[PDB]
Amino acid sequence: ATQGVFTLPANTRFGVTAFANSSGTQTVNVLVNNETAATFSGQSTNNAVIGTQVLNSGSSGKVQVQVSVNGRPSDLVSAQVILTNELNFALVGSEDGTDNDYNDAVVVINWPLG
Ligand SMILES: *C(=O)C[C@@H]1O[C@@H](C)[C@@H](O)[C@@H](O)[C@@H]1O
Ligand SMILES: [Ca+2]
Ligand SMILES: [Ca+2]
Ligand SMILES: [Ca+2]
Repeated sequence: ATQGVFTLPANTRFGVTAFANSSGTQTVNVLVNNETAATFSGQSTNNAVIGTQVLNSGSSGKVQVQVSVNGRPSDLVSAQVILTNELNFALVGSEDGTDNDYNDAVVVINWPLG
């Protein structure tokens, strides 16, 4: 199934943060309405924040996270969880190799902000 695609409420500010846990340099692309809105790049094996940003979901609300290592797309796992009908997390994991720990780039999207 498709992973890393989320429908946010339109015209809403949201946070996106990426962590790295891999010897491979992680490239995280955040697409809003099918157009690239942010790009994070970095290497860490100790969960370092490789990028954090505030974005707007625009009129479509469609947010897509893509992860590539060595120009090859990582395998993604994702879900969205809502707490007290109000607090939203869109969660992405990714695997760039064979050990299947799926933490190589971890991406957290959260809203609302402010
Ligand atoms: C490369 O060795 C594979 C890669 O990096 C490792 C340090 C480990 O984090 C593994 O999960 C990742 O796929
Ligand atoms: Ca891995
Ligand atoms: Ca890893
Ligand atoms: Ca608040």
